[PDB]
Amino acid sequence: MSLIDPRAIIDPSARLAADVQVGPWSIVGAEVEIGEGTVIGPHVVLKGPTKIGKHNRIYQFSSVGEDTPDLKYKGEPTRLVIGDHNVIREGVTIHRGTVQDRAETTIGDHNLIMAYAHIGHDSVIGNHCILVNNTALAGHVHVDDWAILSGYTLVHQYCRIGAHSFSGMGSAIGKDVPAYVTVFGNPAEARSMNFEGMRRRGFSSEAIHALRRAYKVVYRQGHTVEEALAELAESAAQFPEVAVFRDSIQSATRGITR
Amino acid sequence: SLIDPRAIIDPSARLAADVQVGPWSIVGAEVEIGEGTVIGPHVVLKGPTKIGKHNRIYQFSSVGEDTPDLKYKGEPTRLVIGDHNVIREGVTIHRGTVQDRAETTIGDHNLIMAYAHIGHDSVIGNHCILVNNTALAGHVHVDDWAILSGYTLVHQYCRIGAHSFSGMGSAIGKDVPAYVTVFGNPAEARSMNFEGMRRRGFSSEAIHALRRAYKVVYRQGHTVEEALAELAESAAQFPEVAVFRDSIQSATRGITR
Amino acid sequence: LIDPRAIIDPSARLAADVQVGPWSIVGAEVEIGEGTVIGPHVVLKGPTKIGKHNRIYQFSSVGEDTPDLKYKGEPTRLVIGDHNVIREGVTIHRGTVQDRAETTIGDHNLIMAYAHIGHDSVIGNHCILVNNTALAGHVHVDDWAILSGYTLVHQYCRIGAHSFSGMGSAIGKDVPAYVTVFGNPAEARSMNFEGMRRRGFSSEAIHALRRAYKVVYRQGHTVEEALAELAESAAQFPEVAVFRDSIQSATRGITR
Ligand SMILES: O=C(O)CCC(=O)c1cccc2ccccc12
Ligand SMILES: O=C(O)CCC(=O)c1cccc2ccccc12
Ligand SMILES: O=C(O)CCC(=O)c1cccc2ccccc12
Ligand SMILES: O=C(O)CCC(=O)c1cccc2ccccc12
Repeated sequence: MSLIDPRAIIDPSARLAADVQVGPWSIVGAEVEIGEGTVIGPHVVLKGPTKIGKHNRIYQFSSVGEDTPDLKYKGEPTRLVIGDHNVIREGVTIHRGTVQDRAETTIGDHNLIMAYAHIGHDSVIGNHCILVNNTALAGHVHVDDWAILSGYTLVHQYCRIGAHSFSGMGSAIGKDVPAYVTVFGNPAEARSMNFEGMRRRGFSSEAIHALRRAYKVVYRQGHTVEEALAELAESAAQFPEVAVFRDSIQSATRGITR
Repeated sequence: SLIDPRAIIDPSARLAADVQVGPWSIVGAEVEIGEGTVIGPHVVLKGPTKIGKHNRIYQFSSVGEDTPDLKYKGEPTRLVIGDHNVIREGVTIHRGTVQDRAETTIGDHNLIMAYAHIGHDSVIGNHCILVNNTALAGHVHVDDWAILSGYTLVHQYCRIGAHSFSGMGSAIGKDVPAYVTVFGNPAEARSMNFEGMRRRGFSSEAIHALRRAYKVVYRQGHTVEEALAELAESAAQFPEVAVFRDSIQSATRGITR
Repeated sequence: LIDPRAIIDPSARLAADVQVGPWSIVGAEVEIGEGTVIGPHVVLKGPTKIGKHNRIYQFSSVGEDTPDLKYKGEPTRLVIGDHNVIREGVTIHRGTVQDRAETTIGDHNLIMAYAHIGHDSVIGNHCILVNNTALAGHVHVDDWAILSGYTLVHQYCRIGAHSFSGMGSAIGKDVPAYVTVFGNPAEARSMNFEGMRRRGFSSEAIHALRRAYKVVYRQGHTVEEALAELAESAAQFPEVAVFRDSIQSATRGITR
């Protein structure tokens, strides 16, 4: 399934794999590597150094592997790494790393990035995440697996979005969102847990109840987070699902969304 | 000539004789374009899609793409746009899903401003304005003359009533009755669009009957069941109040309060 | 320098070393100054002047007509100065005859991806408009202002020198010089001291502006009493005169 439209500009240092497609008026820039079966639409701008894995799909008007704009981050080389089976919709902007942080922006596998979403310098996205239309990761954002950020979710620099978490549309996130937690509003506020997400992805009823207890332990009982960690220790040893919640509290860099 | 020679026209596309297409635009398989329509440069049209007459579609617009929505599995769904519409810079419009009616529908005399998004299965009527970055998530019904201010977000299945108004940055999760003004995240009911009613030449008598109708729904501690009973009389007298009352009766997600 | 896949209207006015990328349009009555790089997939429309050492990124539409129902095809203008960065998919509309028939941008401005500069807006120098910031129309942004991501500004609002909006701010009244605003609707929080240090303000000016803020926001004064009370400090510190003038010139009212 290989088709390179001759109206595309492929840099001589660019590398295409088996069954790669590139649509008309797209740019595949110097030091861009595209893996097996990846389909690039028309009017795409790819810049490097960038590595894209297998069976990805990048839509028109997207700018993937651009430099972060503030000419105060003005160092090179900086990397973008994209895994496999990712969908990047119309007009998505993805920026490479900065030498004054990770020197890399990282995206894993099976992610859906919907139209006009922004992924800022040095962000890390895991696997099976959904960033709905116009979601903006300001920079240095960590989104763990199965997270869903609803349309127009803004995320401040350095925030961690926990596994299976959920933001409502127009949420503005200024602190870490623990794993499984649902946040709404500007500024973002914890509501409940993504119980629906746990169910759809086959979480045991015991796991789900231990996470309902785990939520109370952290949010409702007036405990210091050290007190909360010690309280969760046992349920965390029983339930890998609770340990994921505990780990997100523990590693929270400047507080949790309350 | 009127079709730029740097444009890609699929052989299966049907274009009325005076249609213009700018350079580096794509008119995909099973795209129909009616008389007097101008497609600018850098436009992607995908089908199956019917665009009517005297429309204008600006650079960087994606009209007729598949929804990324997980429940779409490549079914042969449709997009219909009527006549006299303006689609500005970078607008996205997605085709329908078979789970609903298999069609995204836009009417006539609509102004859809830059980076607006019209989600799978949405229905827009006539003379609507979607300001910059308005996003209809999917299955959204926007009735005639509705104005959605910039960065207005609309949840799946919401109904936006005729002559309604949203303030900028409004996040709508519940239905907006006809005539109602909503503001904020989450959206809150403030009043009725009296400025829009006067702009359209409504009668003093119809405006007054709608002023009183708002009070009955929103300011008398009535349940909606009770409010609907109380509106029956004035709804029987005034078509404008019938439209308001019908929008509440048809408000499946509940009404914005 | 001019990619042969670009379209340059004959009536365009490109200076010696201007670069235009592939599949970009430099339309009629579009002037571009020395050292300016037009990226690929850019649309320029005129009447428009673009100064020197500018960078305009892909999928930008610079100089389009406002879709505003009050515009009607008149030959309104867009003027951009020097050393500006206009990022991916930015929209800049030309003016209307209802105001000064001109949209204006000064020097050293950073306008990030999908930002919108509506008809008749006036941006000064060394401003940052972060991603998806929107100036609805007739918005004045004075020098060194920072508007964070998805800041929305209602028509006619003035954004004062060194002011700061937090992400998702929705501004419906003027923001005085130096003031930090957040939320929808925007509310005043504090002053932009990081901005004052970035400018090498003396601690004396920074202390005077710290005082000036309290006099306006924290001492239950009316604007007029605040303006009267600020005359001493304003006559002494130009920095405070900037604060004071920005409140004096807000006949709409100030973000509270
Ligand atoms: O069809 C898509 O939208 C994805 C791949 C693509 O853009 C493409 C690849 C090769 C040749 C083409 C000729 C015309 C239009 C698109 C293409
Ligand atoms: O279900 C929820 O809570 C929000 C739904 C939502 O954010 C969404 C979904 C799909 C496409 C969209 C496009 C634009 C804006 C929002 C969306
Ligand atoms: O709080 C912070 O750290 C971010 C401040 C902000 O709004 C921002 C800054 C830089 C790039 C961005 C891209 C998209 C959205 C927001 C931003
Ligand atoms: O807020 C006002 O002053 C007008 C209402 C509005 O939302 C608007 C109007 C025109 C262009 C716009 C561009 C971007 C965002 C908002 C607008």
